[PDB]
Amino acid sequence: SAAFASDNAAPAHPRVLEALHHVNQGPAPSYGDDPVTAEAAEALRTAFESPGADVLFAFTGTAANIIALASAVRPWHEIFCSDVAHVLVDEAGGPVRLSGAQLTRLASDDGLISPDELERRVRGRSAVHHSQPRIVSITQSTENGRVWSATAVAQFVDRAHALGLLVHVDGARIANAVAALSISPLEAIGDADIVSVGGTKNGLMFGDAILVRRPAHFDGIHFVQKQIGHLASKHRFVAAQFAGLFEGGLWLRNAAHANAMARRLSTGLEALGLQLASPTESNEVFVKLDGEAHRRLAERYLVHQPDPGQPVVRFVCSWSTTETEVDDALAALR
Amino acid sequence: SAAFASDNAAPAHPRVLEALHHVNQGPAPSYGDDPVTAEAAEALRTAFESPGADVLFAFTGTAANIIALASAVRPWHEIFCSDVAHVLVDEAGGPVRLSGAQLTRLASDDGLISPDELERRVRGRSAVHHSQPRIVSITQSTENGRVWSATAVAQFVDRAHALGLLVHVDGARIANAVAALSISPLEAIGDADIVSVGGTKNGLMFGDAILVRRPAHFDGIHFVQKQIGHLASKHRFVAAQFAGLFEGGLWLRNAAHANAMARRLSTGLEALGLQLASPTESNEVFVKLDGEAHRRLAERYLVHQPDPGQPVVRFVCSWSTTETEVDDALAALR
Amino acid sequence: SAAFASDNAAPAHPRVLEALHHVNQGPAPSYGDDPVTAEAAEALRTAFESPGADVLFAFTGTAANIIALASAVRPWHEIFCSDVAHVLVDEAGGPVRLSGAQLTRLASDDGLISPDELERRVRGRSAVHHSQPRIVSITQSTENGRVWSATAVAQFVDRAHALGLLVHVDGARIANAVAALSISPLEAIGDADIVSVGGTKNGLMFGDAILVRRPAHFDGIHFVQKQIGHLASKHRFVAAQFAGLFEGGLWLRNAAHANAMARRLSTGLEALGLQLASPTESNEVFVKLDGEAHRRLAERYLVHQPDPGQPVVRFVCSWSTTETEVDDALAALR
Amino acid sequence: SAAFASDNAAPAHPRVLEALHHVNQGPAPSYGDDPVTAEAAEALRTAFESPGADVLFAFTGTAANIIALASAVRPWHEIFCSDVAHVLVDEAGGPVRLSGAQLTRLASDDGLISPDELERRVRGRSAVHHSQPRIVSITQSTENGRVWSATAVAQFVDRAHALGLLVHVDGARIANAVAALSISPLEAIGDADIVSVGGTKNGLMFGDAILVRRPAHFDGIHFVQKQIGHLASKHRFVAAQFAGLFEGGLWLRNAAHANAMARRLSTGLEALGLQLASPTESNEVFVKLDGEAHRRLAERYLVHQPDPGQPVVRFVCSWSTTETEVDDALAALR
Repeated sequence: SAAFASDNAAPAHPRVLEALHHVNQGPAPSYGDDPVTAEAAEALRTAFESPGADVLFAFTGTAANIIALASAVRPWHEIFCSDVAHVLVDEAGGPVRLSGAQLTRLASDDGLISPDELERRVRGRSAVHHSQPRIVSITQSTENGRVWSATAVAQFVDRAHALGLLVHVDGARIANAVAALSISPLEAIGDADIVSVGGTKNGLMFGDAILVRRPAHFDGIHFVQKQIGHLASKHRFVAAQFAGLFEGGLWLRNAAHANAMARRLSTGLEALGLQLASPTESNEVFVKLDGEAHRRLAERYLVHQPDPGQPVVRFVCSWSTTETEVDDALAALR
Repeated sequence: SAAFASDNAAPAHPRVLEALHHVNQGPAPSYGDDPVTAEAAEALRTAFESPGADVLFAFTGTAANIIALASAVRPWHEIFCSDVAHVLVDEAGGPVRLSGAQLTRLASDDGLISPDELERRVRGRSAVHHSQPRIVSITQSTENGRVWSATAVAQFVDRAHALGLLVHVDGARIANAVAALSISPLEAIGDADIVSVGGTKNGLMFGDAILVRRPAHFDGIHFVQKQIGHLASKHRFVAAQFAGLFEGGLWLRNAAHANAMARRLSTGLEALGLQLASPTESNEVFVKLDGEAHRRLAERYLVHQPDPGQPVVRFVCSWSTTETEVDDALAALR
Repeated sequence: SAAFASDNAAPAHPRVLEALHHVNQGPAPSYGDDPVTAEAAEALRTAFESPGADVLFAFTGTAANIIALASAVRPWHEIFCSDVAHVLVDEAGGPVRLSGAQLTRLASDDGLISPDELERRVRGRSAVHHSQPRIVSITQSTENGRVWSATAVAQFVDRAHALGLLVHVDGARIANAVAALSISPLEAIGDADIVSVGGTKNGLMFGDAILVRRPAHFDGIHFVQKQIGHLASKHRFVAAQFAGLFEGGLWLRNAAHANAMARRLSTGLEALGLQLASPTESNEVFVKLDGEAHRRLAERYLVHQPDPGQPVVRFVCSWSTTETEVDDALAALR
Repeated sequence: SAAFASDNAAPAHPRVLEALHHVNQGPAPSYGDDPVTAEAAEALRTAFESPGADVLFAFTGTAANIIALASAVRPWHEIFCSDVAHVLVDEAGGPVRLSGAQLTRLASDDGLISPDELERRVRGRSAVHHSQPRIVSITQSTENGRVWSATAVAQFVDRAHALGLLVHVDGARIANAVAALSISPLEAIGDADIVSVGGTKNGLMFGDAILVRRPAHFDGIHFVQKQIGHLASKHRFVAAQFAGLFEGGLWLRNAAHANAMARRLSTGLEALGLQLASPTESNEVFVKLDGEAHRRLAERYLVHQPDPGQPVVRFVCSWSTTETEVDDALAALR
């Protein structure tokens, strides 16, 4: 079963399909010049309290990240990210291929990067022989299931800005961080210049948006989107998914349920005597499992081992995860 | 009204939305490792009588073309296309950016390229100082609304193959060519090596497939797809659309209706005394209209002028175009 | 014999070797941070009466062209050139690979492009779906041995600027144009924004400079130079070559001699009854030769056939070409 | 004074100028189709006891590295290097920009990488979502002035080969490693697949070669060289430099002298009570200096500080360094 393989193993929320049906009549001008796209863009700007932002819509989170970062840099610039960042490990090098720029990893505590580590790797890089530090990407919630605190994300973004850098937030799971912290979306991303806003993992069929809070720094981003095939002609159907998910606060209720199920699973794993590899602050559970328990669990449940050198497996819960599924996975581990 | 702006102005066929609902239950392994993807791939292999083909699915036709062409070449190779090709004029240079290779236009008659024109531009290019001819892209039906005959597409592909070149077919509107010619899909592509198979324009919500008839020549195509963000995690939803549209020949009924409405419009405007710029062989009608007549028509219908140096406007008919819409367009053109 | 293969088949001028010896003592700060580089940069600025220009030095004419054009554009821009341009046909697509941008050929008369042809191919290209016209490259003297007149080059540059475009001049053979026209270097380039200044073909050992007349439009050009390996550590030796060749106008005397030998050859060929393919306005002679005569000439002289479909061969004369070599070639053609 | 800024601050050896003069007569076929290029290539193959190798010549060491690595990979592959590698820190990201591939740093001891560290970072990287490990670059002697022992380089290359990876050696200072170890050049590179062979730093004017020991793995390398402007038309002059430097062991005498001066300087610094940051095994001396002493030395000697966060400065000795220069630097530090 793929019930815990990823939150992208989940189906789509019925309200998303309903939104697709609602816009499925009559002709519509293509490529985003339609009222549904305008409505969805305004919904995202309002949610993040960023009335001056531009909003683009891509089909995957990989695409959202590549478009944001490649529009931020020239090839002789330098991009920074954590040592567990999706852009670094799970996009087959897409960001580097499109940007032409080096992607420099930073030591992190489960994705949480110290401002001092960034400062150390940016210092003294002004010669023509050096890639030029330009933008740092962080992830919220992180790829190891942690959440940046309101204070920590504000301090990191402010410190990066003081160094003359831009900040990108990979919010493929931003809804899970917002629900976990009970703060505003804007507080959860901390004055970032650009944000990949995840939809796919939170109940869409597909779709990951780009909130460009400071458009002056990303000139040409719409051309970059076009050049990699992510400007949809039938754009009403990507936009309608976001409208349906954000209608009435549904997106944060979806993420809160995913988080609650992850908490149930994590508590159950600890009750079995197992050790968490990372604290369950979001909708992802990382647990230490020996080889045979892993292979026995794998006969019933598909789970990811993010690091081949560490006996740690990952469970991910979604908007559609049930208490019965959690308890059945735990029974499988016993 | 956008009723004739493009076939991508049309909504999605009801069977497509039904297919989305049918696969929207339970968790599913992601990134194409699911039975619906396997079913859709087999539907495409069967339609094109290509049992040895691999099948990939991208979100747009631009993406399909970029993935096919960039996977065929190294940066020092040379790609050829017609002087009206979508890859040349309407993808913001995406194919060139991703492949790293020069894209060389060939003189054509409404997209129909002579084999001799290709051969002339391929001759004598073997020195280290020259981009190395590798693949030619043709479009079926063409961007100017013409269809390559079965004989013509076979001679062109045969000439390219005799010269050692690969052939890509941009079949964004392959269903319209097949319906117009009443030949098999394989006959309509003439032994080509790779084909972008259009879905969006023929009634899907999103989705354009890549039929790789000779996989040995496109090593790494799956990495190219991943690197530009076109490997969907919830792949069951792109696949379900293709399975539904190809079930029982629906795709060709959609295209036949679009072609028939184009016939009604084309013959009707000729009856008005207006003149065609190109023969209506598919679902696109190109009509000579001066600037003032165009501005008067633009008050009721959005239509594109593909060439700013030519007083020619384009109407496109779709699976959902009605006789009432065609006749109202004729009343506006009168 | 390679006497007429190219002007880059010639040796290096004695003054160039003397200049290399002159700077070959003691340690010197690297990467251009030395007085010889400053002296050479000033010599080039003075020759082209461009006191506000920046000057870079690269190792080949291909490199000079790539650095200039790639620094001018983003990947979604569009570069224009003539249908015989070196950047198009003889750099294995280097400019396209490094810039990421489409290179669009323009019909020309032996490299001389009409302003109207540029204007036609730039019109109406403002949509997100289109590569964005940015810079046109012309060649002076052209790859077919013609010279842009002072009036023609000024008018072409003025039209390109009125269209919002930049202009690059590939002056791999700028010295020959200047000597042929008896005008100033600045008049021969017509207020262009960036110029590749040829040294190699006019008697250097290696070296081709970039005169950046409007640096604001080429931000990052020094990083582009560094990134492709064309920032010499021992920069005193590239600079010394240029200083020696330009001292006292030697560069123009070298080119005038090359042009005079080309005229001797061209008129002698016409006296033999042969027909020129292009008028000999510079140091290159293009002559029609049947297959029979060509395969003979090839046993005694290496000559280039630029177009495989046309019975045309090219002779190139250099600063070191002698009247005896010219007359012996003419005697071989009897 | 630039006496210790770098070995590329040194002038050119007299034998190099003699070689340039010797080949400077008559016309010569261009782009490497001359006997001097053949002679130089044979000299390099003989020095490295690699009769099956192909040999290319570029103008800089940055270019040599970029051409070797970019020809080894497709964009979805992964390149590895040490955390102090020139390709990583001092080429403005050129290798990444050309290859399109991620460049992954490995923890090292002054550039000496443990085989286990490579193996750890290569493990489990087979999914479509991952950059695909392909080639590791090591440097000999290293950027921190250390030499790989014969045993260590052989074990590292064998370990890499068993993992299915290629090995590139940046031998910008290979002559210094060979002289320090008193082993053969081939033993000093340990069966590597491709080697950048430094000439510039060992007394040439310009020029750094590529020894392609296994050409089957670098298909298209000559096109890559052409595309970044590093195929010299007047190729006889780069080839003549290499032939002159390698005749009769001159290159190793130059390197042995540079190493001897580095030893004099290093022993002198230790005698002053100063502390080395790295052991002086080659021609580079890395010494800890507090701010006061560094500021006084910088008024008198130009020296590099490789890490802005460490109070460590670098002296480099060359073929032309004299005992007087070393002793005066030591006296200045007093």
